[PDB]
Amino acid sequence: GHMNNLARLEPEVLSRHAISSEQLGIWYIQRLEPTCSAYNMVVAFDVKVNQSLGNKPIEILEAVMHDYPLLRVSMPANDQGIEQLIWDRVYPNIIFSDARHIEASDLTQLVEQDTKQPFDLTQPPLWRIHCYECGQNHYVIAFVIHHALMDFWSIGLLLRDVSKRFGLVAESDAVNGIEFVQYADKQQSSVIDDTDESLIFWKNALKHAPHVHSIPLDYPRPAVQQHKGSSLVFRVSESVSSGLVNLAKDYEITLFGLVLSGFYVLLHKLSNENNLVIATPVAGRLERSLRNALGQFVNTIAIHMDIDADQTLRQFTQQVQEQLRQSLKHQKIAFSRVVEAVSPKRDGSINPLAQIGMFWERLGGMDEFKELLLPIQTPATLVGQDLTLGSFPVRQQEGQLDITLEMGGEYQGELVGVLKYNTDLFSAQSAENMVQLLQAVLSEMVAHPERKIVELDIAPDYKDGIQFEALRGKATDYAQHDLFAMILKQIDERGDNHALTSHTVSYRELGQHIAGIAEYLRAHGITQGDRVGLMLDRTALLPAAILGIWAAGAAYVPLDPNFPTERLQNIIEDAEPKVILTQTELMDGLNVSVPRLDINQAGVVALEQVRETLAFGDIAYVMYTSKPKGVRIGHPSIINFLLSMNDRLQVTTETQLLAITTYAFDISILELLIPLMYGGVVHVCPREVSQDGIQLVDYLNAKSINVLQATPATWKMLLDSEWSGNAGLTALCGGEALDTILAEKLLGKVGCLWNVYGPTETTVWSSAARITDAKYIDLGEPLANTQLYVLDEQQRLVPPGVMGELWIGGDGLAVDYWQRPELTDAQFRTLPSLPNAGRLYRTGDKVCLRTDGRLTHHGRLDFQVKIRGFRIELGEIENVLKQIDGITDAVVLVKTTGDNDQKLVAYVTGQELDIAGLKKNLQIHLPAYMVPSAFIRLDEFPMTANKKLDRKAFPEPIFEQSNDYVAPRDPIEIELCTTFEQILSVKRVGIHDDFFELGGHSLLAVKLVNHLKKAFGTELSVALLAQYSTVERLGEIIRENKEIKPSIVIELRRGTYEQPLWLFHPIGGSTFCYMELSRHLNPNRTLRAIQSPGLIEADAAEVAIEEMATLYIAEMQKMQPQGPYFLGGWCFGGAIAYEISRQLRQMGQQVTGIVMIDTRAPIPENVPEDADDAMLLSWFARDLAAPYGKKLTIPAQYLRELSPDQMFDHVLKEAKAINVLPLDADPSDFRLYFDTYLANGIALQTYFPEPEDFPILLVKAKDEQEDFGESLGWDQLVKDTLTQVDLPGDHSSIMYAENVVAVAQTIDQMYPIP
Ligand SMILES: CCCCCCCCCCCCCC(=O)OC[C@H](COP(=O)(O)OCC[N+](C)(C)C)OC(=O)CCCCCCCCCCCCC
Ligand SMILES: [K+]
Repeated sequence: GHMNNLARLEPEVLSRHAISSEQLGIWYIQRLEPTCSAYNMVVAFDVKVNQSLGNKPIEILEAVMHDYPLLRVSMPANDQGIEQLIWDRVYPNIIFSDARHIEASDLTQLVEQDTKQPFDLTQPPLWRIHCYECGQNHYVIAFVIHHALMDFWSIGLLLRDVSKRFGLVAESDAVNGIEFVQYADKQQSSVIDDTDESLIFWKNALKHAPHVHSIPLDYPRPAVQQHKGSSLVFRVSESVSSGLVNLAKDYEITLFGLVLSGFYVLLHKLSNENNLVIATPVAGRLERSLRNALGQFVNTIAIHMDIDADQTLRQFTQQVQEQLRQSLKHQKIAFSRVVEAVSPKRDGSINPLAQIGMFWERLGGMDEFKELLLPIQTPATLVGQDLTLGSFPVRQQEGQLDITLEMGGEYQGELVGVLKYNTDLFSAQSAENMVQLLQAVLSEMVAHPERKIVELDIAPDYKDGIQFEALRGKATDYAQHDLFAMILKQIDERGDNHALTSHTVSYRELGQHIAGIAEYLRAHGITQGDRVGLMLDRTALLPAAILGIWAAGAAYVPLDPNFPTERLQNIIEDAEPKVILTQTELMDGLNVSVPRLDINQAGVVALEQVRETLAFGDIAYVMYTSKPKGVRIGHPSIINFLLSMNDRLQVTTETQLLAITTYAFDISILELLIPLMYGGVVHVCPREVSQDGIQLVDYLNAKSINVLQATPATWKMLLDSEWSGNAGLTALCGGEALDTILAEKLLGKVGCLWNVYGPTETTVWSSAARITDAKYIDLGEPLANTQLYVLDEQQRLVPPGVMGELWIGGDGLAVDYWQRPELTDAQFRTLPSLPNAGRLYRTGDKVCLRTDGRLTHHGRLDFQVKIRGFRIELGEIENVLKQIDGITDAVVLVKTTGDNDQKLVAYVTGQELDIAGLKKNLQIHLPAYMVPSAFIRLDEFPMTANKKLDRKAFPEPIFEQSNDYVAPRDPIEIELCTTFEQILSVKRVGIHDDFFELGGHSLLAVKLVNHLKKAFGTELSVALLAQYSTVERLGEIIRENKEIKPSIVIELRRGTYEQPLWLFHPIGGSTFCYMELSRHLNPNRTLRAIQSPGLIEADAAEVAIEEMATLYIAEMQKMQPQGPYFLGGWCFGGAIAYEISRQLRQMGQQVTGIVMIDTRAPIPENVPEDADDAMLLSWFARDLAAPYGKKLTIPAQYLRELSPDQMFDHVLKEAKAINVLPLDADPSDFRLYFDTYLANGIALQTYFPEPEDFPILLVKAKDEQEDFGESLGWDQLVKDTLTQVDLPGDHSSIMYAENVVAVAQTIDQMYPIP
């Protein structure tokens, strides 16, 4: 409309060509994900014009389109592959918008969103021009060209030429816009045999490559790649930029080589992996003939480096330059051909073989355009008589890979780069971080050339000896406070108010018990520093026992009496306690050589009589943890902890806390004490109540609780017990990781949620996160006088975004491990690399220092998250499983198998589950590499005594080592199997064989899908095949569409001989029985088989053989109009063939011969006995299973006891139970098959042809028990022209693999073909 002067008159195709291998990969990706814009190349300009421009843009447009045939190309697909068509003319797609009213920021965004509109590569043109008016005579013009059509080198050729036509540059080399076709067509003649030296090179270079890199992501990887990306432009300082150039000269290497080396070093530091792959596009125009040619010539190569951290940067840089040099020798091999040869596991979440890229592009002979083509704004212009070009930067080609580094440009001394990153994996903050780290590697390279890759520290120099200021907790005097005095004050003040709920104990009464228990212990030998075993039931005496023991100056050792006796004995022996303080009932419980004291015998004593006596000792307790380790905790740590916790909890008089945690778990310390410090109430929860969800829901609703701390296990128990929630309740969750699912459930049930963390060695908790949103979970903020550090294996502070060991410093630290000084000395140290951080504790926990400043937990360095060369985030798998309806919990582990091989196992619990159903679900929701190899149902996940998941105690999995051959079960699976077989050249394909594992690859998938579209009458995508890639899975998808219309002809083999062999269905109406036969027939003979229409449309089965034959003959004459004909059938198929022959004579066609395999002649003697409906079903059930070598025996007598509907359900259910029908077959499906069966029966029952001679081969199953005569009765129909051959097998088994080979041979020897 801004462009009336064109008119659309309708185009014709000039010529048809092949696409190149360099085009195939891009093309494929665009079909695979049609909303993809990642390959939309965009060059854009500010354009200011003078009036003398006139009509030149349209005139020049028309001239260019005419001169360069490439610009008139489309790339449609057929079943023989992918083509390029040159159209005689294309209507240009030129969009023109008013942008006078739009702010600059917004205008950029507009143009970015406009140019990302996707192309359909099958419909021309494959390029667009987007125009925007910005003011009078002032425009922005953006040219968009899909990379499947041409590369950037081509852009420059085109840019320079069109600029000359416009009067902007003085001269331009001639451009060839027709050579791309010759190139592609010649390439189609070439072979590239599996024996090619270049192909072998790549096959070896990438054999040990990991499936995926192990760079920590900010988000979980989506199951199917969406090609969303973003871009971060950076600049290298002029200092370093110069250094790099000089450092390049100080080696053999190129500048490209140097920066690539820097990039590997970077990814090595970020992932701590030695095996890294980086993709690098090459220009691809080695022949001088191709320098001026438009087209897509760029080829990806994958460089897999094995990093040796011991190498110096000099040495390693040289190592890369050399592997680069060798690799460029073999660059002729297309990336798609390399992926075909290496044959990695196809996975829709990642680009195959490489997910990291580096492009280094500098065009030559484009000096005038240098600054215009940079990714930054520049005031430089190109001024012509009629117009003026200026910069206009546009984000473009985003989301090709996980990460792409783009370099090559320079401005005012500084190298200019663009880091492109996938925004479903990385945050903007992480991109910024990667750039800052690259900056660092490059700097450290020029400054210290000889430094070893391990010795190299990329980390920022941290200012006040910490990674983030958040990681240092508030400095306070809390550790110098007096816990006892605080509690005494509350006793003196709170008086007769409640303190403990078992009957209720007042604060005054509590003080009396403290005193009486302290005096009991003193009076019986307990002195300051002694260790006192504590073996109690959860009563109100429990808090009092703790404080009593403390007041006598002793430390307690928790001996929870519900724990197993062997465990308690091991503690007794290591701790060597002075006495065991227990209760009456338990005095004889353990046979131990240690004095016992009954706490009930302790008097009650007025506090005023023994307060002069009472004072805490140095050590508060020895808490045992998994050989037994006793962690000795001092009272300064405890009070530091408690006070720190109070800042967050603000405990008051109205506080009512439900204590549920065993006192043999240190976290119980918080539950049993902190309300007593402030005048509130401790509800000591009986153990039987806290292990029963319904009983705990009732205790909660009753006692008006407002603080509850518990491990996830307990919280899960509560939510799974229909708990109503409390909006005034403050919840604490600790001991194990908090998953997002539990978090959201909790957030809607409680008023405040803390995720809280810390090893026993740094006193209960050490960090704490106020969780407000389930999407944002971390270890949170450090407590008072606590410092968190994330270290590597050399104990240096890691860079942000990197994983390491969490070390903890400050006032929380334990005194030691009880009488284990060497262990104590190794786990509690000061470090030279942190000389001001004091004593620190080594947690053995794996933690990530986020770019955010947050810490996330991945914990326990000792566990192998490492699989086939990469690492897994097990919890992401666990989250997807928990989101299934039915599933209640899930745990995923890595286990070892056979050789040095690792596999994933998923354990699940729930009220109602389907295991195969799980596999299917995760496959569509997870990246392929995160889908478990085994699924095990459990009733109850094994717990520890602390109430944590006991991962060591899950039963070991027994992995399937192979997948069972299963034959296709209905017409849909028969058609897919034959199609898989035929297209892959695999003899026999089972419904669980994977297309790509069987040797299939991306081009084949395009061919396959285009065939399936024709065969079924519907639209399928390569996306559907990628994700449903077994016959079973794809068959379920196709089966869902009730509007599919299969042909009744299935082509089992396309041969090279003129005459096909036609095969006709037996009684059941299906072609299944000819598949195995077809595998052994001479492959040069076309074979076609005909199923009954009855199998696809209701009531469509013919009931008269005469009518059946006419119908089929018409179907035959569409593919083979004239004879001679060649016909055959197994069983009843033979009889159809006979009648078809009889009719072909009548119309003058000749019959070459008939193949009849154990066909009972159509004569009265051979008609089956009369059957009632039950018997017919019983027969049908049997004849359903026999083609698969299975007996299915449903006695007629059993069926007669049921209603007719029950009958059909019973047979359907049974047939499924032995896998001769699909599980998703419904009763109506079953009616089609039974009705077809009945129809053929009636047809048989009414067919009695007069004798007629045809040339016949009758193959008789010689082991068939049932007597039908020497010739199955054919001696009464055929006189002179019948040849008989007796072969092993019975009426069914003659067609099974073992016996059917001899049948094929007989057919081939009787009816030879040249
Ligand atoms: C993919 C390869 C294709 C190569 C084709 C060559 C480029 C041809 C430019 C096509 C743009 C034509 C669209 C167009 O008509 O734009 C309209 C504007 C304003 O026109 P309008 O306001 O309609 O003027 C009417 C004047 N009247 C009534 C008195 C006749 O007029 C303009 O804004 C014209 C701006 C021209 C910018 C030329 C820039 C040259 C470098 C291009 C290099 C790109 C190759 C990669
Ligand atoms: K620019």
